[PDB]
Amino acid sequence: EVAAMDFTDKLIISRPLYISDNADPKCGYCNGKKDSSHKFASPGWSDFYKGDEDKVELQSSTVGFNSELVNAETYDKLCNLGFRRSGSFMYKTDMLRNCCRLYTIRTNEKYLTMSKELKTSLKRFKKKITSPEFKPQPKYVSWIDELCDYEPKSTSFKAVFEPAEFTDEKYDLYVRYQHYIHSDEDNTPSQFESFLCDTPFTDSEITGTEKEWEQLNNWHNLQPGERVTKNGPAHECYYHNGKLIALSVLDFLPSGVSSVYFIWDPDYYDWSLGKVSALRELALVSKIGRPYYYLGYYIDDCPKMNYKAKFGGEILDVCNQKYVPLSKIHQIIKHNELFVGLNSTVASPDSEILITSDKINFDEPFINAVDDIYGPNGNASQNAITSVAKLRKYGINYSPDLQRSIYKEIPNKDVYRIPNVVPGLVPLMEIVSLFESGKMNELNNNVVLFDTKINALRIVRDFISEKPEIKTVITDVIRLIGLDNTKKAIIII
Ligand SMILES: [Zn+2]
Repeated sequence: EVAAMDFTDKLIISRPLYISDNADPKCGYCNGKKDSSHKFASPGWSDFYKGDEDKVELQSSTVGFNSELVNAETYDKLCNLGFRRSGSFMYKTDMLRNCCRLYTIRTNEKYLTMSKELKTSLKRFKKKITSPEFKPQPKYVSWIDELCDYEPKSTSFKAVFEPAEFTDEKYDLYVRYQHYIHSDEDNTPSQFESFLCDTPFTDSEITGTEKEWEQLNNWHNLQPGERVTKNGPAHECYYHNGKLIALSVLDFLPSGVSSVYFIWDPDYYDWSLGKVSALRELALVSKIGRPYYYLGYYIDDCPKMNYKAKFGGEILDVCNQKYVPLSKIHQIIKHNELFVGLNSTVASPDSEILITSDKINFDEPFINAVDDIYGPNGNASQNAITSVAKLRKYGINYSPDLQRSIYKEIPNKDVYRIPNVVPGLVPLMEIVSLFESGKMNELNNNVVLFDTKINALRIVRDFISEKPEIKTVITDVIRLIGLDNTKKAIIII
């Protein structure tokens, strides 16, 4: 006998897509409009195009895959690889080629600086919901403890955690909010359902139990060292005298909480709910004893996204697979640069950084090595073209990227084709090593396919003998999520 397939431990995904189009209009953050000093990924590319910035057509570019099943531990890993979910679609930008530089940001109460601005938003909230008879304690150790004292005592305000389920009330509020912010989307009931209610998580992570939701809704009273069992998606409903005035869509992960989406009643602009809800969610992360609050993507030059910097924290270096505090690099990403860290005591990189050895230490001095690796005279492309040829010998249908520039120039597409060189994907030279060391044989008896032809699941038994189209899809999944995660995948082909 062999153990039944355990779908509490599987990631079911479609084959990867690489979607690239003109940033005007595809990019909702910049609309393809950038100052020429923000237009490129590095000073080396800025200088390569100095004087002809107007002959590049910026592109908006995403790579990812649809998910039919993911558990919270696996989604946590994907967040910490630089992915985000949009409904059930797991994606990231191509940070080398995209118009805007999107960084994965995370923070917590240790990073947070309670500025006058943030303090004012909490003070207003307290005044909106708190009776004049409330008597505060003479001292609160943290602003979190102050909030956890008065908020549950309000007779007019109540926030409720519940499963992420459609209601007419929620949808009507979303329509009004999306119109107030000038969403250029349909915003039909089905779209709201797929975006913010239906998810690829396990049923236990979606539905939970009555005890789990009651425990979560008691969070204001959690004591030090106490924890909650909840993982997976949730809605937090904000009620003022029985009326829904805001809805927070959140994912509970082993390492903390991710903010999916926040909507509020435009008539409540004077409650500062955008800032208040972020502070409440930071307080929640602290009270449930988890380390990080994830606000999604940070774009230093987009006002709709750089508000996240006010809560502090650290930014993911996808090339090193480590976080660096925002305060240490903010000055060198202010012109939409891509950052690739390298300790100053380390020789100039001869290649893309190996996602295998001696990790970067951001507590030691470091520099941005982006142009050594990915600049117009960097080494990444030379190494990738040589790897493509070796990989073709294993039946991997990759083609070499031979163009001089990573940018689209005025002259004066296969959605299954990923570029040879993408920051944060496994470099092709490392993919070669996996084949040459036999580490790719770890896929045998582990990775599973859903063959749409025969309409059945099939465990892969001899990877190298699979058809090239199949081997190529699997290898692209490895580039995106790594070998260990792919070994727990069911890939739909
Ligand atoms: Zn953009």
